[PDB]
Amino acid sequence: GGSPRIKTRRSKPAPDGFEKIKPTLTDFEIQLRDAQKDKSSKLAAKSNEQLWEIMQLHHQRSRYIYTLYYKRKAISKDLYDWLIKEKYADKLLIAKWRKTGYEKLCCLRCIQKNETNNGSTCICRVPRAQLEEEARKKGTQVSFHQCVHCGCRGCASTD
Ligand SMILES: [Zn+2]
Ligand SMILES: [Zn+2]
Ligand SMILES: [Zn+2]
Repeated sequence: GGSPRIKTRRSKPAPDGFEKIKPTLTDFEIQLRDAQKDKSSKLAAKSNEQLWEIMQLHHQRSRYIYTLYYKRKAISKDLYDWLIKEKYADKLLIAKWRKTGYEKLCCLRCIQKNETNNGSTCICRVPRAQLEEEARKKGTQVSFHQCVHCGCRGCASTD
């Protein structure tokens, strides 16, 4: 080779407990590397689907840490918190699922709306009955299925 190849950012060290889940997290880099490599090499057909597999991998990460910290109980809040702060799982996403009314949720920035200045939500969060009303209100038609943000087929819990 000739030059080294390592560039990561860390703040606090992880407790020995991290060794129990050290190789499983490394496997995600090989899967993310396939979609991450397509963005720089070979990028003509099938592109949005490649990124959906990357943001979708985040769900398996929270389920892996959630399955061992909330069910297996084989880890301590310090390691579980060190992972949430060093890019491992997502507390805001696991919190939205624990809340009430979040049965059809796919991501964190793909199902949120505001009522103060502007609205930043995704169409997949809105069911078809709500989307159909918009067409009748503007004298037009409508027909959504999946959103471009991730690989979701329209998720709506209200309807
Ligand atoms: Zn989504
Ligand atoms: Zn969406
Ligand atoms: Zn969705």
